[PDB]
Amino acid sequence: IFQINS
Amino acid sequence: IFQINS
Amino acid sequence: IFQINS
Amino acid sequence: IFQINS
Amino acid sequence: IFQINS
Amino acid sequence: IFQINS
Amino acid sequence: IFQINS
Amino acid sequence: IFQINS
Amino acid sequence: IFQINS
Amino acid sequence: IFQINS
Repeated sequence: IFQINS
Repeated sequence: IFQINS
Repeated sequence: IFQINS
Repeated sequence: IFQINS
Repeated sequence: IFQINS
Repeated sequence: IFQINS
Repeated sequence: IFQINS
Repeated sequence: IFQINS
Repeated sequence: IFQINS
Repeated sequence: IFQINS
């Protein structure tokens, strides 16, 4: 599980 | 579990 | 579990 | 468990 | 458990 | 510039 | 400039 | 400049 | 400049 | 300048 908000 | 908000 | 807010 | 707010 | 607020 | 290796 | 190796 | 090796 | 090795 | 080795 790998999650990014940018 | 890897989570980033930027 | 690795979590960052930036 | 590794947590950072910056 | 490693926690930082900066 | 946004770069990811996974 | 945002860079991640995972 | 934001850089992470994981 | 924000740098992390983990 | 914010630097962490873990």
